[PDB]
Amino acid sequence: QTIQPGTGYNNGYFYSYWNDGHGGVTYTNGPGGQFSVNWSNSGNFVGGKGWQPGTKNKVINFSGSYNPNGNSYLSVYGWSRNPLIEYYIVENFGTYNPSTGATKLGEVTSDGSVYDIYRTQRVNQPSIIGTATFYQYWSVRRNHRSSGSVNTANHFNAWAQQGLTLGTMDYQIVAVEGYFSSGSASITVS
Ligand SMILES: O[C@@H]1[C@@H](O)[C@H](O[C@@H]2CO[C@@H](O[C@@H]3CO[C@H](O)[C@H](O)[C@H]3O)[C@H](O)[C@H]2O)OC[C@H]1O
Ligand SMILES: *[C@@H]1OC[C@@H](O[C@@H]2OC[C@@H](O)[C@H](O)[C@H]2O)[C@H](O)[C@H]1O
Ligand SMILES: [Ca+2]
Repeated sequence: QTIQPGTGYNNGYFYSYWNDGHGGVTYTNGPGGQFSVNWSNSGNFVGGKGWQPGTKNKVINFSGSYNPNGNSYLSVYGWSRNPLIEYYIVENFGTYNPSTGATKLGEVTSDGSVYDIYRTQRVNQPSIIGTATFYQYWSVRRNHRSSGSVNTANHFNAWAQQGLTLGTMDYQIVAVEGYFSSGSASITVS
């Protein structure tokens, strides 16, 4: 159903839905691993389904409709603790590449595309443990897509090689993120 920001479990999948309070976002849980987000003139939000906690060898499948209009990402998305890390395996984005301004650290080939690897830092921002400073890890797919399979081990292993180490996993979902934009998406995870 349509729900307010929060986390929990639906139809055997963890979900997380977060927004910055701006308005203009509608998050809905569907049957099985499905969720939908429709947004119009939003702020920043992140929502999706998967697992709590994630693992470092999960093979994650996603399929659906992803129709951003503006700044938005479609990613395997999750956190670790000790160290506190927000990570992204970006499968699609709209008008803005999240690595713009970031230093490239390497590459990994996985699931039919090369990905570029970057580290960034968030300073005094919201997080799974409240206001914090923390690194983010990125794999950015060169050839976008809105359905597919992601072997997360390929990414985590490549990151690790580059000195990008993950701590104990927290949640791990397929998430739609928007950043002051509009769009519609409906994704089924497995
Ligand atoms: O991890 C997420 C970050 O990627 C996100 O950073 C914002 C991404 O959008 C940038 O704005 C773009 C600048 O370029 C053009 O002008 C675009 O139209 C803008 O959208 C912001 O500058 C970054 O802060 O922050 C949220 C975090 O979850
Ligand atoms: C964005 O950062 C905030 C994360 O959600 C918070 O998690 C910690 C809870 O105490 C807080 O109430 C939540 O808002 C969200 O998972 C990330 O996507
Ligand atoms: Ca795209």
